[PDB]
Amino acid sequence: HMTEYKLVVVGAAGVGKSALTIQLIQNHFVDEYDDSYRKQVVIDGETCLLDILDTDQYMRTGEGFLCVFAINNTKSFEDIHHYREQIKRVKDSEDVPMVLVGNKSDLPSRTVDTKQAQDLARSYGIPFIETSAKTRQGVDDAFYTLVREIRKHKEK
Ligand SMILES: Nc1nc2c(ncn2[C@@H]2O[C@@H](COP(=O)(O)OP(=O)(O)NP(=O)(O)O)[C@@H](O)[C@@H]2O)c(=O)[nH]1
Ligand SMILES: [Mg+2]
Repeated sequence: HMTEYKLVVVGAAGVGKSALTIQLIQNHFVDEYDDSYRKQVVIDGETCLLDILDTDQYMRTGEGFLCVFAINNTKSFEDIHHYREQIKRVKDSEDVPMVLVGNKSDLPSRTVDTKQAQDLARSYGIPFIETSAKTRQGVDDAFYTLVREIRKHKEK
């Protein structure tokens, strides 16, 4: 009675992968942290069980990927290329469900502009969503959009 979606969250250290996952799950912002999580949620009339790995037999079996950088961490943005190449390598495909997420939108120290990010996402043929795990802006959007990209890609 529920559709399972296996989602994987990837990106450089400190970008807020856990904090995003934890917002989605417990609607709380964790300043201080350090596996798999489940969330049941209705998306467009379908009861979904999200199976989320916050980072292989999850890399190879993942159905969709959130590729996260922080908008105040130019390196993390530059690293996205590597993570996308990694995902492509495991799946012999240039069409893997994926969303580029620019996190920490609440912070003032912004070194990656919305147009760099938009340009990168356009080149890959994927959505870009800006988030803050702190304020919760964009978080549901990012996960719901990923679910929708998986459905666009294959029957579920
Ligand atoms: N203002 C603000 N701060 C944020 C936001 N999101 C996270 N933070 C902050 O950075 C955290 C570090 O993020 P984590 O979730 O642990 O990062 P991971 O990518 O999981 N690292 P790893 O497990 O690969 O080592 C933490 O100091 C603080 O909560 C956000 O949106 N805004
Ligand atoms: Mg983490």
